[PDB]
Amino acid sequence: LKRVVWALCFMGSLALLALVCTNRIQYYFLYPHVTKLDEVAATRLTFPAVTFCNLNEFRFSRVTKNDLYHAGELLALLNNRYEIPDTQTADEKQLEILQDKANFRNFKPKPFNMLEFYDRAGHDIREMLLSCFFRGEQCSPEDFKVVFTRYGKCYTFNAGQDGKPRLITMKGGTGNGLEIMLDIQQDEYLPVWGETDETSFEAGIKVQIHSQDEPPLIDQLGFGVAPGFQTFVSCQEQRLIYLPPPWGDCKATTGDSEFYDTYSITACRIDCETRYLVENCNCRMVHMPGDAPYCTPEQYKECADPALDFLVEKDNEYCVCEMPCNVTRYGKELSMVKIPSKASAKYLAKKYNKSEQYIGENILVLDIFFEALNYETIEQKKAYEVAGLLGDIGGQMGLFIGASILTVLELFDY
Amino acid sequence: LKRVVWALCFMGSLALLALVCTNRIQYYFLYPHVTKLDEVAATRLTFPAVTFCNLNEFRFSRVTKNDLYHAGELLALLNNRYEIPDTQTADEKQLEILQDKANFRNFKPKPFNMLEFYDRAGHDIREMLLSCFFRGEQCSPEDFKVVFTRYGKCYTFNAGQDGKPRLITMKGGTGNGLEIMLDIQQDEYLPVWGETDETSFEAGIKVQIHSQDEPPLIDQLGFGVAPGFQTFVSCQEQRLIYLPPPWGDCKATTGDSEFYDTYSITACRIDCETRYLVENCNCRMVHMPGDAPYCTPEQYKECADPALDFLVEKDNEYCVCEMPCNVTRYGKELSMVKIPSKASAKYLAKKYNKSEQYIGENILVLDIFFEALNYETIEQKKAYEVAGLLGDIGGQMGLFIGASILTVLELFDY
Amino acid sequence: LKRVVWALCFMGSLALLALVCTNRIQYYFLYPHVTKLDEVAATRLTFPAVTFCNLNEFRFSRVTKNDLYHAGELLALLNNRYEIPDTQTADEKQLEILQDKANFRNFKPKPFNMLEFYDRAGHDIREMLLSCFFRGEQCSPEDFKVVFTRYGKCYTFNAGQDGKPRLITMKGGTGNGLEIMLDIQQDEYLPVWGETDETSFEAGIKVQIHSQDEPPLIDQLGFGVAPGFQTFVSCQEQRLIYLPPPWGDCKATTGDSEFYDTYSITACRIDCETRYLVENCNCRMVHMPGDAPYCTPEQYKECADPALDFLVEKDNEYCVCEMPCNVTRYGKELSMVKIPSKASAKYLAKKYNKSEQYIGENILVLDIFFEALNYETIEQKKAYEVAGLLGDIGGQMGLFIGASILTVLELFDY
Ligand SMILES: [Cl-]
Ligand SMILES: [Cl-]
Ligand SMILES: [Cl-]
Repeated sequence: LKRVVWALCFMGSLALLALVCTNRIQYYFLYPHVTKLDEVAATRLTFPAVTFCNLNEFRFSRVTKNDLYHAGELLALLNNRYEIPDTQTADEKQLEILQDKANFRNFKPKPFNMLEFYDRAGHDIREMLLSCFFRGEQCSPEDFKVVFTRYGKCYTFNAGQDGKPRLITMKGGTGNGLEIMLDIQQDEYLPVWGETDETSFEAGIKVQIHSQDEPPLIDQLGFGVAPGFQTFVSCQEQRLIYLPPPWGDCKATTGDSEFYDTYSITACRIDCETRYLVENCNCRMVHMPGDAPYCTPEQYKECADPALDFLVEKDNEYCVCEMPCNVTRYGKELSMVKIPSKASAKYLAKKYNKSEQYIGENILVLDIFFEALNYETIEQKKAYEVAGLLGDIGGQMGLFIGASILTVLELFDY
Repeated sequence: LKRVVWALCFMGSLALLALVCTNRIQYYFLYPHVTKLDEVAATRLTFPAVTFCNLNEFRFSRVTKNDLYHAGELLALLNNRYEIPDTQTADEKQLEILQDKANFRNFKPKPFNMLEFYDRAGHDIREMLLSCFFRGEQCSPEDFKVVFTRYGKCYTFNAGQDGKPRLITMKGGTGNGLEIMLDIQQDEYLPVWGETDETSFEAGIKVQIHSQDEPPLIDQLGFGVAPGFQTFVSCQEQRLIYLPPPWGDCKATTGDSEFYDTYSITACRIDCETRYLVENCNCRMVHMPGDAPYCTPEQYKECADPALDFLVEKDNEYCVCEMPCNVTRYGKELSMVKIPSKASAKYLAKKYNKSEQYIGENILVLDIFFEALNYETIEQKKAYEVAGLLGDIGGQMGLFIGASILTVLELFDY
Repeated sequence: LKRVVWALCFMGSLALLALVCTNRIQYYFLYPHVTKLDEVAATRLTFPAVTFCNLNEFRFSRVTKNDLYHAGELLALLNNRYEIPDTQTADEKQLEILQDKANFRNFKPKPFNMLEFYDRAGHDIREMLLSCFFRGEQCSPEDFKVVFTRYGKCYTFNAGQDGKPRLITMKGGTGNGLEIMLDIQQDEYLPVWGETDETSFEAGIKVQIHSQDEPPLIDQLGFGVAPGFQTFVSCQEQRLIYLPPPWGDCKATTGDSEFYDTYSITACRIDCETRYLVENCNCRMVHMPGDAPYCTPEQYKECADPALDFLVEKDNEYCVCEMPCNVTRYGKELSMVKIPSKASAKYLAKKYNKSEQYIGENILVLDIFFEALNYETIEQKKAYEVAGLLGDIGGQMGLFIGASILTVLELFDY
C-alpha cells in the first residue's frame, strides 16, 4: 500500500541522483579554472630593465667613406650606381659633405661588417645621456648595458646582468624610479632621401620596459618619446601565472629553448626569426643571436630585411609561440608636459652649450615609476579539486539513498 | 547514564547541522558568481574597425554661396542678418573670399540639405590619406567605408561590411597592424569666428576603435591625434561575458532592438537619441538612422543641437541602457614621437608638394596594433551550482546524523 | 574467504579517505580566496575630485623685495651673498627688474612665512581658469577649493567638502564630465637660474584624480598636461575590496589614523612624512597638516626639503603603509590634439587679449570623463567556507565508510 507506493518515489529519487552526480562529474572532467587577482602596494619590488634606442640609427658625422661605400645604398644615400641620387632633398651644407665623401675616385674598398658599423656610428650613451637619477642616486653610462636591436646600438638601464644587484622599488611616485634627460641630436640625424627599414621620418626615441630575463622587442612592442616634452610613465607590475595541462596550455618558464636562459614570448620569437634568416639567407642580422655570419649591406637590402618584415608583418603559420607559465606584463599610463619653458630655455641652452631652438627640438625628459598599487597578481587557480568532487558526489550519494562504496562493492558480490 | 547523556550531545549536533545547512542554502539563494580572467597571446584574432574624423567638419574651399546662405549662421560665419559679423577675426585673404561669396545681391536660394553638404564639403579620404599599410599590404580609399558622425563625413577602416573578409591579426607589434600617414589640411579649416557645435579650436583628428558590429560614438568615446606627431596605440582585445538573470542583469546580444542588427551600449544610445530628436523636433540629424527628414540649418541651430547636447550632457533618466551579455572593450596605451625630423622635413615637403612648415603643422602618422598579450577574456562563472549545493548539504546531513531523504519521507509517514 | 578478503579492500578504502579528507582540511587552513571582477556601465556614479597645480610655484610679478630677501636663495635667484649670481641666464628685461628689487640698500627685513608667500604669489584660479564646464553647466572659481601641495597653491574641482553636493555622472563620453581651458602664463614663470625643488624646467600643469575623501599626492602620483594641446582623459572607476585577516592583510578604512577622517595609502604617507619632518626639523612644510611651525626659507633649503626627498626617494623601512580594505583606483587613457588651429588662433588671441604665439605656448584644454564601462569592481571573496568544508568532508566520510559523528563519539565510548 503506502509502504510500496513510495518505493516508486524511491525510483524517482534514484533518477534524480543519477543526473546530479553525472553533473558534478562531467563538471570535474571539464577541468574548470578561476582567477585570483590581487592589486596591491608592494615592497622590495624589483625594478624592471629599461631599453631605449634613438630613432636615427647612424650618426651623420661618423659615417666614413668606406661606410658610405658599403652601406650608402641601404641608407638611400646612394643609388645603384654608387652616386648621389639626382632626386635628393638637397641641403647646400650637407650635400657638399656627402658628395665629398661619396667621391670614390681614389678610393679602394676596405673590410666592413654591419656590427662594427652600428657599434661605431650608432648614437653614444655617453653624449646622449644628459642626466640620470634613480631613487635619488645619479646614474652614469656605466649603469647602462649596450644591447643591439633592429634600431642599432641601444641601451638598457638596470639590465641586472654584470653581477650588478638589480635595483628595487618600495613606494609609488616619481621619486621612487628613474628620470633621465636626453639629447636626441637632430643635428646628427642622417639625411633621409628615400624610404628604407633603417631610416625614419620621426625624431625622438623608442623605449621598452621588460623583465631583466626577458629580451627586448623594441621595434614591435615599444613606445615612443618625442623631443621637447617631459613624459611621465606610471607603471604597474602584473605577474600572470597560468596552469599547466590538462587545465591549460602553458609552458614551463625554465624552458629548454635555445638562445636564452629563460623562456618568454619575445625570446621564442627572436629564436625563430634567427633560424628563419639563417635558413633562408645564410646570414644573421646584427641583433640576432647565434653564430651565423652577419649580413653584408647587400644581404641586408636583398634578403634579410624582407625576411624579417615578412615574419613580423605577413607570417601566419611559420612562427607562432606558446604561452609560458609565468608572464610579466607592465601596465603603463603616459603623460606629457612641454620642455623647455620660456623661463628656463636660456638656462638649459647655456648649460649644454646649445642653441635655444636646438633645446626646443632635441631635449627630452623621461620619468619611469610605479603608482601606489604597483604590483598585481593574476594567478589561475583550480576550481574543482578531486577531493571536493568526491565530497560532493558523496553528499549526493548519502542524500538520496545513503549508500557507500562498501554497500555497493559488497552488495555487487554477495 | 552515559548512553542517554550524549543524546543531549545529539541535540547539540542537530543544532549545529541546522545552522550550517541553512548557511549553504542561503548562500545558494544569493546566486554568487566569480570571474574567469585569461590574458593570452592569441592567434587568428579579428582586427577591429577603426573610425576617424577630421576635427574640421567642412572644407573652406568647398563651401558655396548657397552653402554659406543656408548654413553660414550655424557655422558662426554670418550673424542673424545674413552678413559677416563685424566682430570677425579678420584675415585680409580669407575675409575677401567670404565677403565675396556672402554677397547675396544677385543670389536666390536653392534647395539644400545637411547630408549633401556634409558629403560634399566634408574632408575627403582620397586627399587626406597619404599612406595606409596593414600587415605589410598597402590600403587604398577602397578599404575605408564612409560613415557619418556628428563630426560629418568620416571613415572606417576594416568595417567588415561589403562582404570584404575582415582582417585578422596574429602577433603583437607594429608590423601586425595598421599604419597611416594623414594630412589634416589646416589650410582648408573654416575660419572660427564664434563657438558652435560644428566648429572647433583644435587641429587634428578623432579616432575610435570598435567591433565591426558595434557603431561608433566618436564624439563622446573617441581619442584625439595631434598633427606633427607619430602616435603609437598598443591595444588589447577584452571580451567580457556576463551572466543572465537571476545571476545578473544582462541583455542578449542578439537583441531585438531596432536600427542595428546587434545590441550594444552605443547602438542603444544612438537608437534612443534618434527617437528623442524625432519626437521633440520632427527632425533627424545627418548621422542618425531611421527615415525622418534631415534637419535644416535652422532646425540644427534651434532644436536638434541642444537636444543632443542635453542627452549627452544633462540627461539622467530618459536615456539609460542595459548591459549586454557580450561586450568588447579595447585596452590601449598611447605614445608619441615628433614628425618631421630636421633630416626628413625637406624630403616630406618635396614628396607631397607642400611647405616644410605645412608638413610640421598638418602631417600625422598613426600606428594601431596589439601587444604580445593581445586577447583577454573576462567571463563570469557560476560559483555554487545546485549539484554542489546538494552534495554539500549532503555531506552535512550525513555528518551530524547520517540521515537521508528516504529516512525522512518514510519516517515522516510510518 | 571472499567476505574477509575485501575487508582488506576496506583497509584500502580507509587509507584513501584519510588522504582526501586531510586534503580538504589543509585546503581549508590555507584560507584561499578568489576574485569577483565586474566591469559595468554604471549610473548615479560619483564624480571624483580633480586636483591640479601649475608647474611654476610663484608668480614673477608677485615676488616682492621682502619675498626675494627671505626666499631668493631657495629659488636660486640669489647666491649666498644676497646678490644676483654672476652665472645668471641674463635677460635684459627681467634682470633689470630683479636687480631693481634685489637692491637691499634701504631695505630692512619684515616678517615672513612660506604659507603666506605661496598663498599670495601662487598662481590664481581666477586668472588661469579660462573656461570650465561640467555636464553642460559652467563652473566658476567658486567650484574649486584651494588646496596646498608641494607645488604650492593648487585647486581641487568637486572636492565634495563645503556641504556642496558632490557631482554625479551617468554615461560615458566627453559630455558627461569636465572640460576646462587654462592659461599657464609662461610670462609669469620665474627665471630658472639653478636647480632646486621649487623651480622646474617644464611648462604645463600637474593633475591628479582622486576620491573626495583621499588626499592628493600630486608630486609623486600625478600626470602632466602640456600647453598647446587639448588632452582627453578617458577614465574608469575601479573599486577594490580586500579581505581582513586571516584571509589577507587589510586595514579598515574607518581607520583611527590621525590627520584625516579616512584611511588611505596617501593619507598614511602624508601623516608619516609630517611626523618625520617635525621630529627631524622642528618644522612643517606648507602643505603638511598638524600644528608645527611652518619652515622658514632657511629650514626649507637646509632640512625640510632633503628630508622629504629622502622619504619619497631613498627610504626603504621608516615609512611603509598597510593596504586598506577599500581602495579606489582610476584607470585612464590619455590623448592629445593640437591647439590652436590656424583657423582659430587669431580668434582665441583676440578673445583673451593675448598674442597668437602666447596662445600657442600657454593655452591648454583638459577633458576628464569616463568610458562606457565606467565602473569596475574587484572584490575578494572567500573560496572555501567552513560549511562547504563540512559538507565536502561529509560527502567523503559517507563515501568510503558511511560513518557519522554519532557513530564515532558513541563508538569511541561504548
Ligand atoms: Cl616573429
Ligand atoms: Cl545618450
Ligand atoms: Cl613617504
